[PDB]
Amino acid sequence: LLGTTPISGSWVSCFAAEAAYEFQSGTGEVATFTLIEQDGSAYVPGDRAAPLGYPDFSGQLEIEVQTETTKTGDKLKVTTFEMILGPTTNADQAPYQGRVFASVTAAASLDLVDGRVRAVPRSIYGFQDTIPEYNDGLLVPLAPPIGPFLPGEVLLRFRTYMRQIDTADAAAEAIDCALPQEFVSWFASNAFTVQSEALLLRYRNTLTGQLLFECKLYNEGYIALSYSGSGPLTFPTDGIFEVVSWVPRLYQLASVGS
Amino acid sequence: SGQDLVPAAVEQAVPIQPVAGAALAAPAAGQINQIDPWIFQNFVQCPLGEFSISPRNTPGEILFDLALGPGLNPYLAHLSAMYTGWVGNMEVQLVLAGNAFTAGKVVVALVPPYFPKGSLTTAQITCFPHVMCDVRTLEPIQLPLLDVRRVLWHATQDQEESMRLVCMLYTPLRTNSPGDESFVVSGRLLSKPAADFNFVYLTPPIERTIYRMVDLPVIQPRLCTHARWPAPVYGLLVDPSLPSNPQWQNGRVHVDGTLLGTTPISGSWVSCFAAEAAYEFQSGTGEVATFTLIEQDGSAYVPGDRAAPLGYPDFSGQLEIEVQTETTKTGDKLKVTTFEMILGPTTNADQAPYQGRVFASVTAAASLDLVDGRVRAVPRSIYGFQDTIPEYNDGLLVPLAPPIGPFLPGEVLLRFRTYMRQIDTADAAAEAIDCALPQEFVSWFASNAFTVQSEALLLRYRNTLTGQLLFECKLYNEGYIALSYSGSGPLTFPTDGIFEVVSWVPRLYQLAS
Amino acid sequence: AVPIQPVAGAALAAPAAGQINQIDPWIFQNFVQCPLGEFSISPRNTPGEILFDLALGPGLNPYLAHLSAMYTGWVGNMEVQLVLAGNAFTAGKVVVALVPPYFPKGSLTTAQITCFPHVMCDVRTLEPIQLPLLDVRRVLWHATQDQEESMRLVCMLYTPLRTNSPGDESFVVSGRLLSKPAADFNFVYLTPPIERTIYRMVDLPVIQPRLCTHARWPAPVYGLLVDPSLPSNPQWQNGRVHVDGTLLGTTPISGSWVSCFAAEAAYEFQSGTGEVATFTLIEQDGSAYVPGDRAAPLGYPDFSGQLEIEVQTETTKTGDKLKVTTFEMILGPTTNADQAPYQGRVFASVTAAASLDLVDGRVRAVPRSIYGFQDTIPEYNDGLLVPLAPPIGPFLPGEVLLRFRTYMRQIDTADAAAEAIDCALPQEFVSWFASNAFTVQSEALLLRYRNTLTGQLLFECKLYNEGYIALSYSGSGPLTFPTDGIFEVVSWVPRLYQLASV
Ligand SMILES: C[C@H](CCC(=O)NCCS(=O)(=O)O)[C@H]1CC[C@H]2[C@@H]3[C@H](O)C[C@@H]4C[C@H](O)CC[C@]4(C)[C@H]3C[C@H](O)[C@]12C
Ligand SMILES: C[C@H](CCC(=O)NCCS(=O)(=O)O)[C@H]1CC[C@H]2[C@@H]3[C@H](O)C[C@@H]4C[C@H](O)CC[C@]4(C)[C@H]3C[C@H](O)[C@]12C
Ligand SMILES: C[C@H](CCC(=O)NCCS(=O)(=O)O)[C@H]1CC[C@H]2[C@@H]3[C@H](O)C[C@@H]4C[C@H](O)CC[C@]4(C)[C@H]3C[C@H](O)[C@]12C
Repeated sequence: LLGTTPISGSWVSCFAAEAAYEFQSGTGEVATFTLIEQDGSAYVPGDRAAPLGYPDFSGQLEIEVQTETTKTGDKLKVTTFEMILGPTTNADQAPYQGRVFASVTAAASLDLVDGRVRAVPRSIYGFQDTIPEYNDGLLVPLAPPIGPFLPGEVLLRFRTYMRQIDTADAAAEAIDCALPQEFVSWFASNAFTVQSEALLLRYRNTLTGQLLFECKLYNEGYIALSYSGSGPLTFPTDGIFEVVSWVPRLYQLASVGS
Repeated sequence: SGQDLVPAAVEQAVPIQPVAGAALAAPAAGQINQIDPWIFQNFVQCPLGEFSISPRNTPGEILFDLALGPGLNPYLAHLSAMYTGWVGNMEVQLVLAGNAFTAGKVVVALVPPYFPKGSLTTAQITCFPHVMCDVRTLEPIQLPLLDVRRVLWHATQDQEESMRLVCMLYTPLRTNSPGDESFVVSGRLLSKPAADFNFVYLTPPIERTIYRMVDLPVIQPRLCTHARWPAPVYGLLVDPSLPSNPQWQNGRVHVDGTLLGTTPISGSWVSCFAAEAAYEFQSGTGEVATFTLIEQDGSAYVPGDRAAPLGYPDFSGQLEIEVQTETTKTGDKLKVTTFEMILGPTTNADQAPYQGRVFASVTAAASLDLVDGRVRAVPRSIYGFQDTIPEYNDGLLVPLAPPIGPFLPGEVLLRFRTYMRQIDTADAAAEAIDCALPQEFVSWFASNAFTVQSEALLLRYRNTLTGQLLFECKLYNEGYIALSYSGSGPLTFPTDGIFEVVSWVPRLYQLAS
Repeated sequence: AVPIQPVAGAALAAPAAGQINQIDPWIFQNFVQCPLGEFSISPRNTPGEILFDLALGPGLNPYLAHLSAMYTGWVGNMEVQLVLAGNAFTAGKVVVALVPPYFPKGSLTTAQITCFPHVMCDVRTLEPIQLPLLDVRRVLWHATQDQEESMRLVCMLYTPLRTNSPGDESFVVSGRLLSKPAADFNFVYLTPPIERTIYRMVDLPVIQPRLCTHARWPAPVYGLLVDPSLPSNPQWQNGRVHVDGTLLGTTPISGSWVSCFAAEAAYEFQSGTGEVATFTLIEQDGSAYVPGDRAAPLGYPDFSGQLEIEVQTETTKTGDKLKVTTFEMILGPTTNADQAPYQGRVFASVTAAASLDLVDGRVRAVPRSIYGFQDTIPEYNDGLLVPLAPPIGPFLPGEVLLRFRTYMRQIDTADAAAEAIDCALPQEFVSWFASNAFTVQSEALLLRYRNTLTGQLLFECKLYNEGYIALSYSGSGPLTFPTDGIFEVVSWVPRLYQLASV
């Protein structure tokens, strides 16, 4: 694995922490989360830039927590909070160090206990694909950029649409990844060798055996595709990638036609 | 060492002539094909080569039943991906060397081809060339396995009619030993090709063959995801004071790949659904969001052999969810909301997800108008969790997946436990939902579609920090795991070690407690 | 017996070695025991257990492990024999297989052990199973001073053990492996004998613990004891070392560096609670300190409380020049402290009423006492990262740490009972293990506390190769031992080796 990538498809873009609740009447509940590993183990700062699975996109984030309270009429409850992932140039958030601050718009002083929590993404405001604040203002270790490519190759992107709080626009907030789950698992479960610099995949539709395209899965876990067009070009998502061979770095893919 | 046992069951003159191996199929294949002369030199244990005779077995039970083939050798089951054909005999050793106090006899027959499969009672297993061997014999019992065949060679695809080798518990197993324990003689099977075994026609070596015993992922069962609720796994355990044969619907998959009921492959469909919404505001219950259900990948839902779309919450309770709805108010456009739909009958209902329609509702003061669209609802909380099947059709029967069973006397179910977010106004403990196999194994069997051999797989559970085998469980070919446990208090296991298959075992295989 | 060709030993390696050196012919006579070549099969074991796994070399024989410091190489086979201790009423098998000198690693299931050239031994055999251990190799000879890949013997429990058992013990079937050189073992080239070899067993200092020095607080050691009540898995940062000679965390070589720091004097007066000095930490040897792997400079205290360094104060005020004042330092969080030794800055505060005209220079600090001492990690950073040594574990079921308690100078206002700090290894072992740099063989030593005057054991403890001692205790009351004995290494054991209850 590289960066903060988890194995489970359920560790993604969430954290687990030992919460601490204090400004109980200024703005609401300002919770400080001492992050640990989601499997329960204690987080120790090494070469990953955050716990395993921590959200690496920038923007405000909503999280669902479990809140053991003390008031009569309710013992447990799910609570929404406010997370500030983006840089913002003023934020006491240091996921690399192990402390993360979230807040609630609350006029009262709903008091909770300091038990453990498994937070969950709910909705992102002002989404933006760029490295969030990992330290408070300082540099961290993190995975290298996704490159390089031969002259003529673009990056094949997998595209999913998220939940977004939006005041004006009404379009879908597309986020893009290199490999989906079931590919990050199925790696790191059976450990393959490499024997060369890329894999020549062959995407073809399971009906009629039509050949959609032919891509290079570079050994760093991302797919390049020799596309010389200008705008986007979407493919159907009901085919099956099939490994054809290992190809050197210089191999020249057949162009795809927009 | 003592010789109050049976010296050797030296293979009686079984009434059978010698059978030709590769000398008949040699002028009919267009290749000269030989296999390593060192594979014929040692007896290695079969892939299906592990059985056990307990005293709870009755005369007539079939201990092992293995057709002559290349599936009788780990060496030749691997070499038989490159070839299309085989011929020849095999030599099988049978290792039962039970205690000095046990008593009983097994009888190993030589069933010819085309003999109807099925019952094979104890009165008729002796009419075949057989060997009656005591379960105390010290030295292994070499017994042949001839290639009686109608044709020149067999194709390496199991639809062949080939000579079986059935073993049957002839007299029951008892023990003289004066103390409070009946030993469980556990035999093994070793095999090696005879002098003229031979494969036929080199072909491309494909991994997805009828051999190639099941593999499991090397991932700890605490990094795995759950198959009934979107969360990690927080500990596997065995509990005898629970519903023993439950009728869950998610995370239930055969070993040969075919999913069962409402189970998805993707781990983000579980407990979620995708529908087309219609919101209607009421002065009472607030909105009444009618959802017409489609599949989570886009295709429409036609009610067939599944009691609900793939991934519908298969339990009963009060599920509060999250949908991104578009409003008509000016100032904001997109908003994630929280409706609250029932699943338990609650003495009154209107939803029938078998027909493709559910009814959520939220209580709000204003006449909250929303842009009627299509949404993906994911769970957020559960209030009053009940581990029972909901009403998929209103009160009508639905096509369901069978309840998880049956187990041998003594075998409890191994449950993977995870805690869901709950709304308890008085209770303070944790609600726990249990699955049979995590979603990481359902996504692993769907993608490989193995060829199950008999009825179940031995497993282990190897610790990863100490290399210590904690227990051996039995994965039944219907995708659940039974382990022997006679205790009363719920026993819990470390969640670090990884599983690992061992062999195929029949249903009668008695485990170690 | 076994399906292997005969493997040429010293006849393939002869035309390319300067010499082929013979061995005393009385060494090919005795079967001497192999280190780690012992097991025990209880009736609770599942088939698949790996009972032993040992690699052909000269480390299997005490004669050859010692002869193999005079030479450069070796070649040839060995003869091993497995003895099993079971009567006529047991039942179970054990498969002994010859694993080639590659074939990487992992859980060998019992399906796969029968695929090597093997031997399947019933538990109730009489005479010892003899089997070869051939030298399959890619090269002509082997080098004695460099562990390489050679043929293994792996033993596995094939079918489980079926016996009766009275009430205690539970009838384990024991087994022991004993080896000797085959007729064509040879060493290669006579060199001058070296002492820092790799088949050199871990020896311990002959020093009673009462004469030792503590590792976390600079004082003598006043009592070694077990105590199932305290935190069973602490995370101390001083007195951590690896038996292979690697210092873990902020453990220093010397005992003068313990609970101490050499700092930069940055003095300035303030009219609040007194004088406050900010210290820019450095390594006490005088080398420039940079934030690295350790959670603090080497030796910085690892407890939590109110510590009071002394000085290096040069006062230019007339009357006196060099004095010894007592500062004060807070180690616990207290929710108001800029305590970050990690980055190289600490805050010290003395309660003075006037200005102390102190020159800025280079000081070093000595603890005086502690107020409110808690066995808990201090603030190496404010609330931030700390790359630190892991906790001290894990232990088997029913094993508790063996602590070397000393008593530190307590400033108290409510009682007088002396408080006990404690470490896992006195500061003599931390220097011994680093100065020798042994070679860890398996997983855990097997010490033996004896009395030098009387000559009788006190207990059998277990030094894990991670630098702490465990001990199989059953009861619950703190049981204190005499502090006048000697630790004696017996042999290497596995992790799962079960001690004798103290
Ligand atoms: C209050 C938690 C129950 C909620 C939950 O488990 N998942 C909700 C997310 S989702 O909507 O189902 O997607 C409990 C159940 C299991 C707990 C965890 C488990 O106790 C394991 C670790 C270890 C420590 O207890 C503390 C952190 C922890 C990680 C715990 C956090 C938290 O106390 C958890 C997560
Ligand atoms: C409701 C979706 C937009 C909001 C969103 O991105 N997420 C909401 C919850 S989640 O984060 O997806 O978990 C919309 C945008 C993308 C849509 C999907 C896409 O249009 C693809 C297919 C198209 C089919 O006609 C309908 C189902 C569908 C599978 C759509 C379902 C659903 O209407 C989706 C998912
Ligand atoms: C302030 C030091 C005097 C010794 C002292 O104050 N106490 C010793 C006992 S205790 O621990 O305080 O308990 C002086 C005398 C020896 C000096 C050191 C020595 O001169 C060695 C190096 C020399 C470098 O030029 C500067 C740093 C240094 C490391 C010096 C630091 C500091 O000036 C020291 C340490």
